[PDB]
Amino acid sequence: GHMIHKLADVQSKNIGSGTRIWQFCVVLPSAIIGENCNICSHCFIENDVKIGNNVTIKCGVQIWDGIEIEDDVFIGPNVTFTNDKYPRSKQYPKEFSKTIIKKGASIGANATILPGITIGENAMIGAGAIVTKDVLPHVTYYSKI
Amino acid sequence: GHMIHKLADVQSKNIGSGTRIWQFCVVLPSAIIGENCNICSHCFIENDVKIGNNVTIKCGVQIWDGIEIEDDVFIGPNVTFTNDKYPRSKQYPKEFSKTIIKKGASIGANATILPGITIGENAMIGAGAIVTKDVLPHVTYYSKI
Amino acid sequence: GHMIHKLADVQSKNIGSGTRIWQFCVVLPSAIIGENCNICSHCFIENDVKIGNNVTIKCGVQIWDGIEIEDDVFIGPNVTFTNDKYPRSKQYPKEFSKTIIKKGASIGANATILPGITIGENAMIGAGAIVTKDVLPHVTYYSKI
Ligand SMILES: CC(C)(COP(=O)(O)OP(=O)(O)OC[C@H]1O[C@@H](n2cnc3c(N)ncnc32)[C@H](O)[C@@H]1OP(=O)(O)O)[C@@H](O)C(=O)NCCC(=O)NCCSO
Ligand SMILES: CC(C)(COP(=O)(O)OP(=O)(O)OC[C@H]1O[C@@H](n2cnc3c(N)ncnc32)[C@H](O)[C@@H]1OP(=O)(O)O)[C@@H](O)C(=O)NCCC(=O)NCCSO
Ligand SMILES: CC(C)(COP(=O)(O)OP(=O)(O)OC[C@H]1O[C@@H](n2cnc3c(N)ncnc32)[C@H](O)[C@@H]1OP(=O)(O)O)[C@@H](O)C(=O)NCCC(=O)NCCSO
Ligand SMILES: Cc1cn([C@H]2C[C@H](O)[C@@H](COP(=O)(O)OP(=O)(O)O[C@H]3O[C@H](C)[C@H](O)[C@H](N)[C@H]3O)O2)c(=O)[nH]c1=O
Ligand SMILES: Cc1cn([C@H]2C[C@H](O)[C@@H](COP(=O)(O)OP(=O)(O)O[C@H]3O[C@H](C)[C@H](O)[C@H](N)[C@H]3O)O2)c(=O)[nH]c1=O
Ligand SMILES: Cc1cn([C@H]2C[C@H](O)[C@@H](COP(=O)(O)OP(=O)(O)O[C@H]3O[C@H](C)[C@H](O)[C@H](N)[C@H]3O)O2)c(=O)[nH]c1=O
Ligand code: NA
Repeated sequence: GHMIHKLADVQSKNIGSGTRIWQFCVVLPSAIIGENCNICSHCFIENDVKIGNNVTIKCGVQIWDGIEIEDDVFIGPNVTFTNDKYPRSKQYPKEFSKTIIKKGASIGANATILPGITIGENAMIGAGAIVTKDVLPHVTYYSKI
Repeated sequence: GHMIHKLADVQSKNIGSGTRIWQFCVVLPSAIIGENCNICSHCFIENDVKIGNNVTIKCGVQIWDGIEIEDDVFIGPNVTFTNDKYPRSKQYPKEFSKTIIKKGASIGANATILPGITIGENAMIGAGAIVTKDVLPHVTYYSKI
Repeated sequence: GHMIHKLADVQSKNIGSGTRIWQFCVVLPSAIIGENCNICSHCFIENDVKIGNNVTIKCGVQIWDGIEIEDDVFIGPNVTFTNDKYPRSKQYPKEFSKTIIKKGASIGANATILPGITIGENAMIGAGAIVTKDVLPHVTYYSKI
């Protein structure tokens, strides 16, 4: 079985064994979430979303349509994803940009990921980074101060 | 009519037709929100706040006292506004700084807007930018890495 | 007495007189919170956490295990703390890194604080800063654009 907090709104049935979804989360019906994930408080997870096994999503994260998270990924608190490069209110793209966070990668707290980004297997993104280009597998990337 | 989610705390009656306010939002009594807005999950909207028509506010945004959003604005997820330049706990300003986001402007995800800022009509703020100065109409501004 | 909003999940009994905890907050049982604090909507406060008196925590803040906030601190909205320098999903540190925010300090909106950080008494952190090193008492630090 899986644990959905009474104070979460989880509409998806596609949730693996051992997954925990905490207070004040929203998960829309088509989201797929694997086994032994931890979806911490105050997250939003849209429809066209795939999340693998053993994924940690810390508080305050939104996973939009077009985002895939592979197995063993860590997403730090308040990490921000995007799916529209030139957003204008009520101008809906024909297709959302796809982001994929590959197996074992980690995204530091409060990082911002631009649309269409690939972060490679076991990469490490520094806290507060802005990721405007793909990050190669096993690379440590941060936005220098 | 307008749609207020049962899991939102909306205290304002000043909400235009076609507006949607989603889960875990707080809207205080004096907030004014126009028609056909989308206030996504996990937002906070204070009292001395004016929001126009056709405004998109993505998840995780707080709109403080002193902030005005004009029509057709897009506010990306986790965009942060401010109204106190030198904040000290329990030292309440006599007047909050005013921010105005002008018609059709778009603010990228996880941008930070300092107090007293004007963002001009149809401007585009890059994801993760820090906006310390006014942005002219139709200008694309981002914080270079 | 103290004020816990009906839409908060506060599990701690260790809350001082005059403290307000607002909608959609989570506070875990061992958290200690002093007198006359304001914990604004959408915050998360873990177990191994000490918060002093007269502390303002604006919306969207998570205070992790290992974080201490002293008296009279201001924490701006969406300020992000961290306690694990090299996070990997399901790889739990033997010890979390400790952060201490010293008396009267202020952290600007949407700042990111790396693990193990001391911010000195009455320091001022700019909105959107990334704090990778200790900040001396009374110093104004921001990440230049
Ligand atoms: C990026 C990193 C992994 C790198 O650590 P590291 O490789 O040991 O780098 P380092 O040796 O500490 O620092 C090297 C330099 O980069 C800077 N730096 C490190 N992290 C940075 C960041 N996130 N942004 C900007 N600069 C950074 C340091 O200030 C240092 O600068 P100087 O050489 O000028 O002193 C780490 O700092 C980090 O950001 N970790 C993520 C923490 C996090 O978000 N955890 C998840 C939340 S808690 O579970
Ligand atoms: C700012 C921008 C509109 C600009 O796109 P653009 O004008 O096509 O710029 P670009 O040609 O992609 O990039 C030009 C340079 O600026 C950099 N850049 C682009 N966006 C940046 C940002 N947000 N912060 C820092 N640098 C940025 C690129 O890395 C590139 O650098 P090099 O020239 O060194 O390669 C876009 O990158 C962006 O930030 N969009 C907002 C996305 C968003 O937040 N959407 C809302 C959430 S989803 O609805
Ligand atoms: C850091 C500061 C306290 C400094 O204000 P200040 O010392 O008067 O600096 P300033 O004179 O305005 O600006 C000096 C320079 O630093 C830059 N700057 C100021 N704040 C900055 C920030 N947060 N990040 C990057 N640059 C910043 C300015 O752009 C200016 O650059 P130029 O000299 O190139 O013009 C203020 O800008 C700030 O960040 N305040 C926090 C606001 C906040 O988060 N409030 C809490 C939420 S509302 O309660
Ligand atoms: C009890 C409870 C937990 N949670 C979430 C947030 C807690 O931080 C988290 C605890 O679960 P866990 O021990 O499996 O922690 P993880 O979420 O796996 O994160 C910890 O371990 C990582 C390796 C990193 O070091 C990270 N910084 C840590 O927080 O679960 C809620 O959101 N609400 C709750 O009520
Ligand atoms: C069903 C539901 C929706 N919502 C919010 C968040 C969803 O992303 C949003 C969907 O409404 P919508 O289709 O009108 O989307 P918008 O909010 O208008 O944003 C989309 O379109 C923009 C032009 C940009 O491309 C943006 N990146 C997109 O997300 O509504 C909730 O918060 N909770 C919910 O339960
Ligand atoms: C009524 C209500 C208030 N609150 C929180 C958020 C409101 O901003 C806050 C109001 O309490 P307060 O007047 O004691 O304000 P503070 O939280 O102390 O912050 C204000 O004063 C500071 C010195 C800075 O200038 C800051 N920018 C201001 O917002 O309480 C909720 O989260 N939900 C609510 O329903
Ligand atoms: Na943020």
